[PDB]
Amino acid sequence: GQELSQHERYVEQLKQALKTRGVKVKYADLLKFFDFVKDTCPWFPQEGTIDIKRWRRVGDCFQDYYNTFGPEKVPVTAFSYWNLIKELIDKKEVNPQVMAAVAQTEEILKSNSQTDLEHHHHHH
Repeated sequence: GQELSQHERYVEQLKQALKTRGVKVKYADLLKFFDFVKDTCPWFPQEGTIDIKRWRRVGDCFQDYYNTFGPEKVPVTAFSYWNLIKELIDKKEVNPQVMAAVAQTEEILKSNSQTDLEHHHHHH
């Protein structure tokens, strides 16, 4: 939704918080970096949050196909992204996306309809 503003910040921020690691931020970077994730939007196409598990999926999927092209350049800077993002989530001040993201884990017995044990139960 309107939260889209988050991306605008993430792009400028993440890139900034990156330069600190010794990285560079060029316009050509937005075209590729933006088009890269946008491809499969691994950041959760629903909430658009950060995901470590999914991140690996896109990482191996891109690295695998990219490798087939026997690339010599193989930019290592990508290593910094994983390291930064890895700890980036640790932040609790993450946009509300936290509540919409938590969707990752849900009570298997939230309702009676659930096959598992009902939400309400009694025991001696």
